[PDB]
Amino acid sequence: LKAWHLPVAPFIKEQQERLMITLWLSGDDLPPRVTLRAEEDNEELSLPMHRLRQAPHPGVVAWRGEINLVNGQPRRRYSFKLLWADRQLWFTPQEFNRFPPARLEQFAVDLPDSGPQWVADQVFYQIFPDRFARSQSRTYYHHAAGHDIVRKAWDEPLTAEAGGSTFYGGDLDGISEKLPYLKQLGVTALYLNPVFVAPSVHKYDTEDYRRVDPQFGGDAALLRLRHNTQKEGMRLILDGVFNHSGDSHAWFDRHQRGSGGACHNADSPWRDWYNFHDWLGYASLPKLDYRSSTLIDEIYGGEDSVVRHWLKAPWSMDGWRLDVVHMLGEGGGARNNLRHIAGITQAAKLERPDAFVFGEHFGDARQWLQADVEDSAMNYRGFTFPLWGFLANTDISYDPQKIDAQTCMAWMDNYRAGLSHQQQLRMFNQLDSHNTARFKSLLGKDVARLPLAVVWLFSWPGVPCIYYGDEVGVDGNNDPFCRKPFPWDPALQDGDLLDLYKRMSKLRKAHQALRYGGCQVIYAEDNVVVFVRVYKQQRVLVAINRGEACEVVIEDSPLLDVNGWQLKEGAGALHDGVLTLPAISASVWFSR
Amino acid sequence: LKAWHLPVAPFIKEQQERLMITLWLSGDDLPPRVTLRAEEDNEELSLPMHRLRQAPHPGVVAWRGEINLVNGQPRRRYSFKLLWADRQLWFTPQEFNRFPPARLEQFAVDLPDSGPQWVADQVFYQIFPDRFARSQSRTYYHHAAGHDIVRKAWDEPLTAEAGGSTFYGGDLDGISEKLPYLKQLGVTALYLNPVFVAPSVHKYDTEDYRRVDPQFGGDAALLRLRHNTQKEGMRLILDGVFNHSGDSHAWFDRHQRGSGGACHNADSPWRDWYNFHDWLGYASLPKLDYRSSTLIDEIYGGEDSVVRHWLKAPWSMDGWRLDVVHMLGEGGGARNNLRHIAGITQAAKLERPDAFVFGEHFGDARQWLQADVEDSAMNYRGFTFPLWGFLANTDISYDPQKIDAQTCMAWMDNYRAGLSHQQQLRMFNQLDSHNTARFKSLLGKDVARLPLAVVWLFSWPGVPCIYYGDEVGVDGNNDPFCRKPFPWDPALQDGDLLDLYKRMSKLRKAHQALRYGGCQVIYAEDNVVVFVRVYKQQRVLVAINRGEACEVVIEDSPLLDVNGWQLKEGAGALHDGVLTLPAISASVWFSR
Repeated sequence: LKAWHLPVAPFIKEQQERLMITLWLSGDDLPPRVTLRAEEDNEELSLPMHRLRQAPHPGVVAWRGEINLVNGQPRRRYSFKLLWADRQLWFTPQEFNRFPPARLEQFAVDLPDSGPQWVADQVFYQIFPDRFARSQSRTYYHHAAGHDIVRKAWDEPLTAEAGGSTFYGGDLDGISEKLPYLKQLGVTALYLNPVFVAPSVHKYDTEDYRRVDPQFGGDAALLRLRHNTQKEGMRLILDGVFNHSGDSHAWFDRHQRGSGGACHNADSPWRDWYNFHDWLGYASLPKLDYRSSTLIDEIYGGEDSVVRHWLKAPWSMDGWRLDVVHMLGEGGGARNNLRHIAGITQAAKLERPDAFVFGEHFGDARQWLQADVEDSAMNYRGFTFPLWGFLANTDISYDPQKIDAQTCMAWMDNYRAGLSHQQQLRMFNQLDSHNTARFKSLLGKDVARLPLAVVWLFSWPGVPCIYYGDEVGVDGNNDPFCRKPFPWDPALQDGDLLDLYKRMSKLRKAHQALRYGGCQVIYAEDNVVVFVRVYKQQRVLVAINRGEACEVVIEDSPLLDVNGWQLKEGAGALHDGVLTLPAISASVWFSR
Repeated sequence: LKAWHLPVAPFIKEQQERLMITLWLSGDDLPPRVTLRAEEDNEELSLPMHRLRQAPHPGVVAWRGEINLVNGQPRRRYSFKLLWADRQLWFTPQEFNRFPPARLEQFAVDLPDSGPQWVADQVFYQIFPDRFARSQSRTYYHHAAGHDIVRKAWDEPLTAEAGGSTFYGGDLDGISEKLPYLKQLGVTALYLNPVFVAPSVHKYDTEDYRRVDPQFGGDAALLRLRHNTQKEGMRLILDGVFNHSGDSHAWFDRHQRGSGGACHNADSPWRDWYNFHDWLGYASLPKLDYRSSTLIDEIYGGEDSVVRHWLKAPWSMDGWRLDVVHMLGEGGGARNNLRHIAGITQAAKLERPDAFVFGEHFGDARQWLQADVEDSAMNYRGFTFPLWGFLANTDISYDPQKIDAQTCMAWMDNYRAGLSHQQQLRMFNQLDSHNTARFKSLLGKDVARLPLAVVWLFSWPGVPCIYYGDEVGVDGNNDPFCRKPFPWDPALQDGDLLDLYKRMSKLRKAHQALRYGGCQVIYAEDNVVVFVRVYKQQRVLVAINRGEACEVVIEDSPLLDVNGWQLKEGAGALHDGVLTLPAISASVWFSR
């Protein structure tokens, strides 16, 4: 028995106020009945399906039913109940199921889709401002550190000493001046590490949420960057650090810069915004207690709360990346975390309907996402760590990892199963960031697998994000060594890798299936993954081989039943259902 | 490689402000390291484990770590990360996992447990009042029906005609007078179908939430029932119907009994409590719109809201069973359903800390339960439907079902995995109710399997509930035929089945493991399920065989490493790791 369904055309079709669902079957003992199990206001429905007279592909039977769109919540969950005289069988995002699937792991499609529909069209670039680029025009005491800040020149090797107080001096006009490079790279969107006033070099120790830090060029340099990105048709996302403030913030004020700080005044106007508690034992980052209704008003509840402030004119940012999104809450811990993250997102959409709000989740984010308290997550669990395992033999803890393609794809498809198709397309996929080792370093001896990850990064459902300098081969161990200054000297740049990034953003820009398509894994065994993106009549086929050269047979699939295959990247070759794959390669084909 | 862990003594032990966790391993290639992966405020922790010098059982290595209880939310989630030089492996509630388990399918234990700790000690009995018993002392027009109500005598066969308007005349004093029978049966707790003023016989079409219906004996008969249950040390749960009112309710008033009803007055004081919408097309049950802040105040927000009213003196009920818990919400559908169900539960605990609030869930309730918006669910997905499938070859839709023991237990263990141990113990398990066919009828030709379900009902983690008359062999198809009058004539009673129920409540009352224990499935193949309940040093072993007689080998398990086994029910025999099981039997052993 075989089945196929993806939550996208040609399997679904919205028509007037109905959602038509089509299922494909093939095999020797087909169910005489099939029920469309679909949810309407959490109530499970048994919707009849009827056989289509016309076979869509050789040897394949189509069944068709409809969901009524006039009622029910926007998220349409559904799966397929196959019925014989004596037994049943479920068809799900995770293949066949002998017992009923989890309600929250069915196919799902958001109609109407109220999410940020622009995210799927983007290519994101993450910038640690101090380390990217100095503008052409181009010291104090760090109280949380034990010393004055250190200023190095752009060519000085990074060291472990005073990592959080060493400034190489990149700024926001330097990003503006580098916009032509980013457009050449294919970037359409920037995510910036924190830029607000804060004594550290990374600036997650926020002192003033209302003012850009002078060291990066100040308010005027951020306004300019907003003007220039808008002019280049580029999106801008700022780092939203709301779980905790900095201890030099006027609200807390460990160092007595004022007289009303909460750290040294039981009568402080902000005494209740704190607990007398931080972010895992770090005295420079006192945690904010969202039990206080005035704190809620200051961060998101109020009209000029911080979340909304940087979203309305003149700042008009396109959204927020939420630092430590999972621990934010009341009473010193995560109590009522979900409610508050929803509040933040809700306030953002109030100020800007298409605001993109996504959270940093190193863990399993499905509960946040499955309750719509945010649009997306930095997809470490659904994308990054599977690749660290399959390609790099390691994980978040730098514990060894021995997973084959079956496990890797079970892992990846299991995670997506909890997500609607619209959610899957705007998941924030990346290979590393300011918080991790450079993926290139993590490969160790298998660094030649790095182009494979780059191709995968652009073809797996979700929006891709480059950590600055990945494109030119920057490496380094974890924080502080993953924040090397960007090498603008092309002699210190991997030009081939740079061109791979450039072409992948071109493929993605060229082909709707890489931006809007469903995704069906087609072969996953040992060293070889093969999946296809699928959208209307177009198909994009992707074949990844992490090991020695090999040949792999590809059974006839009605998904792969096209005119022909145009090779667009990589050295693989497909002929008569035979994939010839060179060692350590990735290939992409379009359908003709 | 083998592993064992249950979220209960002897594997866990609370000590000062630490939660000690012990893992058992056995095999040829044991990991030299094991990490306790445990969550603290959603942040994943890697807690070292250390090998215990003393082997707990032959051939078995124990690892021990600790969770710090002083911080973090009350629900302590955790799993086990096994580490070799080159690879890792996860040990979970669902066995080994090659990729990381879902955060919400780890082991979990609520410390402190703020739930209703009495629920686990209970045996529940569900009564459809009109059909249970008439008190010794012992017609109008039904506007939603098309006719006057019909009154039949206790011996008249039930018919499909006017099912919702036919009254056999049972009342609440009749329950009071039958308390000795229920105590003899082993019942400690009653769940009553709706009793408030309503024209129908089932009374889910509520007309007045503040008054008991005269037909059942009125307010005074419910007060008496509250007095008598309290006197007998029995708990009382009323049916909470808050998704919708009745169309004869003063708020709606389809039949113009007043002048300010919302049905025929745009200016009605309750116009916004409705939508101009019901419960799936039924005109007698107009759905309540929880967008209205005054409605929220009337049902649960206010001090004398309905939810709280029947919980404070003189009514002092022990909680609420929530009818249609999954569809309640705003704007005519389920919008913001989770928030409102939490509000209901929250208001209940405000009035009574140990209030039991659980919802009728015919579907997958894990999202409600995993966010603590209710204490428990009528466990159709985790208990009832697995047994309808494995034992009765059918399901909610009366579609055929061909599942073996492997699938049945995968199904049951998968569902529990999403639930903490405390949640699992108070899940509301039953075999049928007013909304379903009688389980006895559902067995068709395999009715001899019925004692198997009864034993299972009392030994699977969760609180068991008898639908009135199941104990004496009542059968019948679905509504209206599942509401036969109870046969008090012992000549029309299955006395053997009655005695099976009586002994099972005795076993459960006798043995802590049947009320507080973990549960490990030990063998599950074809016709045979074998699981053990586990608590401190005691073990209760349960062996179910739905088919012909057979023998089954039971590998040595350190869980089954006890002095000896005392057979307490059934005709099975265990000797030298050999289970001899008679056809269509269930057996229970205690450890000596």
